[PDB]
Amino acid sequence: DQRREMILQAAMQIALAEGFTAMTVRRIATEAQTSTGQVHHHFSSASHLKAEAFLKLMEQLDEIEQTLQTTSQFQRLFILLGAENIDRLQPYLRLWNEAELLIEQDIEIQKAYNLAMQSWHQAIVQSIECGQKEGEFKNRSNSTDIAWRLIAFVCGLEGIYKLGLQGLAEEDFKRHTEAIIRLELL
Amino acid sequence: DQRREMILQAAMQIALAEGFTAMTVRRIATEAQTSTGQVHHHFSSASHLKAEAFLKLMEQLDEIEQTLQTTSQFQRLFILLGAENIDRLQPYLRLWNEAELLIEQDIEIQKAYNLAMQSWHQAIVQSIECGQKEGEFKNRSNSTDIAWRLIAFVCGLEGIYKLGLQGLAEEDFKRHTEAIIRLELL
Repeated sequence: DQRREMILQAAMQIALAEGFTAMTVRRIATEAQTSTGQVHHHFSSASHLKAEAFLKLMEQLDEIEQTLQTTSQFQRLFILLGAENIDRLQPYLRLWNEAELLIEQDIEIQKAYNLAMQSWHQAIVQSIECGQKEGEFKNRSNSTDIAWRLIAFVCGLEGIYKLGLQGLAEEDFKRHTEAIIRLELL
Repeated sequence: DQRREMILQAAMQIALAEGFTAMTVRRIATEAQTSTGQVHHHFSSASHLKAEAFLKLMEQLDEIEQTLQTTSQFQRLFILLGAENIDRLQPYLRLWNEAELLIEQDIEIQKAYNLAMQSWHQAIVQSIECGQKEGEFKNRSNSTDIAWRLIAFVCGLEGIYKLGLQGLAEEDFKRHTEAIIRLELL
């Protein structure tokens, strides 16, 4: 019960600091000070454990993001869309990018990555609908459409940065994200 | 001279129909009815040949796209951004997506893919600047910024479709692309 949770917490620590490849059952058992037998008893597979820890860390990232103070949903959206660059979150963002590569070769991470994407979309929907209900955002298009378009934009922009194109500055990410938020909602 | 061009044309045929893995020097020599020795004489490496053929096919896609009749840059942008779904272009688009995966393991395709991305960006810039000069598009932001944002959007939207998320319809691609074009330029 709580002992299962402490195994999960050990796995999350390794995930943040060292990534998925380091999260062997042997490693996690040593870090949790338990037996590999009890790790296997509590988790259906090593990949199940990796996916469970990943989802837990993403909810933790959600919690952390919710402690930064905001007075507008405009500010909230910048944080949710990753345009704020909080050094506290960089290991969580490194893990997210790591998980993105594993969805093609790990069935449990594939499902967990999509669950986190759906949660991200819902957090952005809630922010848009709160901003609209509070009179700050306009009602041009429906909130589900805008949320997917915002996610598509920031994911696509990061993808273009990964290419190493000439004459394209990663530093412009915030400026571009602000422009799209403004066009869609202000 | 022309014989080098005929080898290139044979490589392009295989590329369109069967992809990069089929483009061995042996295969291309057979299809061009030449010797492997003359293929190696004209091209520094098999990967050089693959990249050269890929770039040639992308210019061919540009040419094909320019034969569809338009009366507005709004229409032109939909074609350039892939929102029109022309069945003639589906093998070219399959090759583009194929090349995207090879940039991490083939040095020549890596460079050629970025060259094609820069050409795509310039084609979109030219379309925006023509539409602005013709009075059809507004001048909210500069054309280089808008072009990168448009490319980021459509690449990001296709990336999200690849995930197989629930409650997200690939059929909405045109509708979303139109909305972003309208917000940025109309």
